[PDB]
Amino acid sequence: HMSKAFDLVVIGAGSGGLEAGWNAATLYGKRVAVVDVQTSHGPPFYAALGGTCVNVGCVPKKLMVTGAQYMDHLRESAGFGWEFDGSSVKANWKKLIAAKNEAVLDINKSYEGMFNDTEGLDFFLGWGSLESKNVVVVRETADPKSAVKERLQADHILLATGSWPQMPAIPGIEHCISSNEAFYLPEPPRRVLTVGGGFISVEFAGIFNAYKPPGGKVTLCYRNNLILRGFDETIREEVTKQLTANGIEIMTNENPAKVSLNTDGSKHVTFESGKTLDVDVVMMAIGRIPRTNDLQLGNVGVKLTPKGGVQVDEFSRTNVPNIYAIGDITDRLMLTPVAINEGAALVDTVFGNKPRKTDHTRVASAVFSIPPIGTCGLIEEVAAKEFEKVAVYMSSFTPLMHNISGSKYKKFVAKIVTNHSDGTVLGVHLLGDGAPEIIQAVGVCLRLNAKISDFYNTIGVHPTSAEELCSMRTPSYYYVKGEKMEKLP
Amino acid sequence: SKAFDLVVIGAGSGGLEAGWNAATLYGKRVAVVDVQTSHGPPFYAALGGTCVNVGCVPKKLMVTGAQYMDHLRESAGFGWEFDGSSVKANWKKLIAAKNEAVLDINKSYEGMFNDTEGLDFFLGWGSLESKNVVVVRETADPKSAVKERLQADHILLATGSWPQMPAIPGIEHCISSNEAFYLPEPPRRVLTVGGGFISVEFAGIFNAYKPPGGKVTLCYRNNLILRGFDETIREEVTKQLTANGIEIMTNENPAKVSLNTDGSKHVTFESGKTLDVDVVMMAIGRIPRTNDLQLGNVGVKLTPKGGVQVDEFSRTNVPNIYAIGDITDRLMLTPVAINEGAALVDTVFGNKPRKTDHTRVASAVFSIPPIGTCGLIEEVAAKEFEKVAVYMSSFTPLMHNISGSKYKKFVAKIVTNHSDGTVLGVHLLGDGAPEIIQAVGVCLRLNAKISDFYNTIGVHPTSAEELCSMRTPSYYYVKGEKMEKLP
Ligand SMILES: Cc1cc2nc3c(=O)[nH]c(=O)nc-3n(C[C@H](O)[C@H](O)[C@H](O)COP(=O)(O)OP(=O)(O)OC[C@H]3O[C@@H](n4cnc5c(N)ncnc54)[C@H](O)[C@@H]3O)c2cc1C
Ligand SMILES: Cc1cc2nc3c(=O)[nH]c(=O)nc-3n(C[C@H](O)[C@H](O)[C@H](O)COP(=O)(O)OP(=O)(O)OC[C@H]3O[C@@H](n4cnc5c(N)ncnc54)[C@H](O)[C@@H]3O)c2cc1C
Ligand SMILES: CN1CCN(C(=O)Nc2ccccc2)CC1
Ligand SMILES: CN1CCN(C(=O)Nc2ccccc2)CC1
Ligand SMILES: [Br-]
Ligand SMILES: [Br-]
Ligand SMILES: [Br-]
Ligand SMILES: [Br-]
Repeated sequence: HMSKAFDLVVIGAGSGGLEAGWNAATLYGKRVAVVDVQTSHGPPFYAALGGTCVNVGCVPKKLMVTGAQYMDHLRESAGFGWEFDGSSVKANWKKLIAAKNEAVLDINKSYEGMFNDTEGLDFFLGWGSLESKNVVVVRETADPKSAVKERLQADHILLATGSWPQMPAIPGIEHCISSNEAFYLPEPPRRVLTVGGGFISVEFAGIFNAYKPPGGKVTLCYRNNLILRGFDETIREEVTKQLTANGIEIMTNENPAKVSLNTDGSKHVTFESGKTLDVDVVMMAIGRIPRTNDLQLGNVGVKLTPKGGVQVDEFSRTNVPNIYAIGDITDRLMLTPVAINEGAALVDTVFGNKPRKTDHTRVASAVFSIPPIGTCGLIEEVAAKEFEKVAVYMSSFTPLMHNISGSKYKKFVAKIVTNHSDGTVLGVHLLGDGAPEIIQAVGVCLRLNAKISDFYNTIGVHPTSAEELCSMRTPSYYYVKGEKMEKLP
Repeated sequence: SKAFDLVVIGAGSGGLEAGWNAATLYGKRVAVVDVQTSHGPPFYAALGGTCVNVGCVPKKLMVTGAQYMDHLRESAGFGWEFDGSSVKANWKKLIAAKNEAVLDINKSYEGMFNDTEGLDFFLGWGSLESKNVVVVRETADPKSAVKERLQADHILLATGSWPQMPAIPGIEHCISSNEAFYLPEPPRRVLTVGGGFISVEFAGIFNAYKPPGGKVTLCYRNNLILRGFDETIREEVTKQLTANGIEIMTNENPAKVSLNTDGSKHVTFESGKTLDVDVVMMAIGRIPRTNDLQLGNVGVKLTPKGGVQVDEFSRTNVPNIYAIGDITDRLMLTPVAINEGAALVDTVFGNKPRKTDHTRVASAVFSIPPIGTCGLIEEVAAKEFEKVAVYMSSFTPLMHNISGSKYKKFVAKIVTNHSDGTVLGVHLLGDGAPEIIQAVGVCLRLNAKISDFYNTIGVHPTSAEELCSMRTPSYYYVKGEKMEKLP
């Protein structure tokens, strides 16, 4: 049996790796091999062909949040005249999980067929690692002593293996799960603790809250004072209130110290403070770390950053000339469309004689909390460090429909942050139904260097939430040399 | 007799914007006239305007209510179980909640008048007595009792529009959207007449709240509903309305309506076909509301179509008399009337002329599912530009393969000047489309090109990211003719 040779070998058939591989083969006629550890979703390795987003990430979690939203819809419908037997309502988690599994598997199968049909784009099943500057080895397991399935000669090598959940080293950590296992729970937990203040903890808190059996309770804990670091602070505070209003208990300034099993098999959590909580599931969502351990990067000398991700320049190049890295493995912005963009730019540069680097600024993104967040660009306290004068335009109100629905706690927040010296829009931050859909074209605006006057001159679409972005002409307040104040001096 | 800088006839979308801005931003003395202080019969529109009282605001609440018919059925695919036989749609509860919200807005505008210096409200019917005198009378009759005589340096006509009713035998047994907002019971069988957004939106409202055995029919005299919107979307919304149980009768037009002994209506179409319904709602158009203004007293000129004629700065032919909003018979949208009112006041009472831009105005249809659009449709672009490219994406979103509403294709189209990539129009059909389109309207004011969309990083997973995923045209227009490939 002989080794096979390629222009490009991609380790990791995920969001970025598949974009790079497909573009290299179909746009530029190169011979490409792509390596992944599993052909469809789930245990044992969870991620698989298609990547983390497709298998245990954006795609299934969005379907599950959509399912969770129906708890709100069913209740809110009564204000509009809908009547039905409320005591008959049940949330069948097994049906949700089965429908999600079938959708993800359909995507898996379609990716499998792309490889069969596409000239110069081949898929190899196994664990990829670096043997030398121009040889990728594919083994049966992540153990470098496991059997060799293939050796792939490569002129160019792309590392795109993504990330993995981080688990804290506390006694009893073996009684806990991550988001990977959450996607496959046989039954919805009656009592669950989600640990972490980031988007995965918050999103799963919403999902469990809707599907919990009778008498259930969802608790989210976070070790610092206010969840969702990195997002607009008004929105951080409001999401906390609206989660609380829908029955989720938020424990800030708390952190698990150990976990043990009660005699009935439930989990007994003791926090560093000495508080205790009995739950049926502990889901850790305290961060994700780049997946570099299994690549054997020492064999070729690829440098990692202090944080632990592959060091890259603006063109995704490592310190080894023909070896590149994109996506979560670079430990920067961990978003699927950023990995895809980096992959396309890399391939245009290397094989297309059209150099291009990814712009990591002004990236629009969302949190599918209930209600959701959409954001693009800088938060005001960051802007205040860079610009002498910052203006903040802010509208916050319960929309009229939620005065009828009964969910009066659902305040919509729209904020625009500007460089007041010239009006340029530095960031836009939204909380409320539709926010992830509204924010997409906002990203186009910011890439075109829109000013606040460009928004205000635009005629609103009425009645919408989005029109609030086009009706703000006077700052709510300012930052002058870093200092917050209602008026300029 | 009382003296004012500005007298506004019509306390509506544009008239309230103009009056409030004149008083608070320019310190002027302002009087505003309307015929009713709160919503509903007998005059329907009132303080706040058509949008507030019998327009955008209440109809959006009722469309939201109607969407729950879809949400309840679609929840099942995501594991929600309940007793489907127990579901019923209480129209009376919907109407009462709508009435309370509108009334709250009416009261809010009252207090705005009580709280604002130099801004006064007068109840009654305004007309032009002379070039600088506005008379307020008890009724629309120009011989009813005078209540006020208002002299004005400047007069603003802002009386809006009114439903058009065809001259057919039995038209008196039909209603318009005005009465639809106040029906005591949801009609079991209803015919909505017209192909425009009001007919389409009410068809979806009635379809969700109809009692058992009910049926909604929409008829339209030409071949395809929603003229002026993107053709792909006109066809798809036809298909998706049909998929939800609405009967679309194209190339049909009522010729007469008669009374049945049980109180229902017998409609006879020009083709000879007949249909018995409980309610016939006419939504074939709205026309400028000019008859009660006595424009003959001063000589304000109308267009052949019946709008008050204006220049780009909303000026009539009579100096110091202006017109904005639906009475000018242009774009009949609330945000446009607001923009015109503010531009007018900035011009007259400030030192910077401003004119409203009527191009690239984003708008929506709250059909189920809804439409969002901004800018030119491809056949209008093809007449103005030598080379037009159309970028098209149309698919059923993954969630609706699970929900069971597989008919709900999302449609996204981008129309460009292919000579330089400039985006000329964007057209959307699907959940969230009115919200997605708003910032697209900002993009078109930054001369966005298709590559500006495609080079922007998407937000995933959303429907909106489709707008940033389209690189290659689906087809073209060259010198006005449609073709798949360039020549
Ligand atoms: C729960 C969750 C929700 C998320 N939601 C969103 C969202 O809504 N929006 C968003 O933009 N992002 C979201 N993300 C992030 C998104 O999933 C990642 O940013 C994106 O998938 C990273 O792409 P990538 O190409 O770096 O790697 P991935 O898509 O992770 O692909 C890496 C692949 O490498 C394979 N692999 C690993 N090691 C090896 C090896 N040695 N040999 C061969 N193959 C290997 C893995 O099996 C995997 O398939 C979410 C993530 C999670 C965990
Ligand atoms: C069913 C329906 C739905 C709509 N939905 C939308 C939508 O979703 N979005 C949108 O943008 N637009 C919508 N519109 C259009 C919108 O309502 C109008 O464009 C807007 O209200 C017109 O503003 P205006 O200032 O011209 O007049 P209006 O807001 O109509 O106000 C005119 C006022 O003048 C008063 N008046 C009339 N004659 C006299 C007189 N002689 N003396 C004193 N007062 C008088 C009337 O009582 C009324 O209050 C809708 C319209 C309808 C009918
Ligand atoms: C221009 N916008 C209009 C909407 N809006 C509100 O204040 N709305 C509102 C609705 C119901 C109760 C309270 C407030 C913000 C400004
Ligand atoms: C970039 N987009 C992604 C979405 N998309 C689809 O076709 N969606 C789809 C729907 C159901 C099953 C499979 C795919 C168009 C292209
Ligand atoms: Br279950
Ligand atoms: Br401005
Ligand atoms: Br018609
Ligand atoms: Br037609």
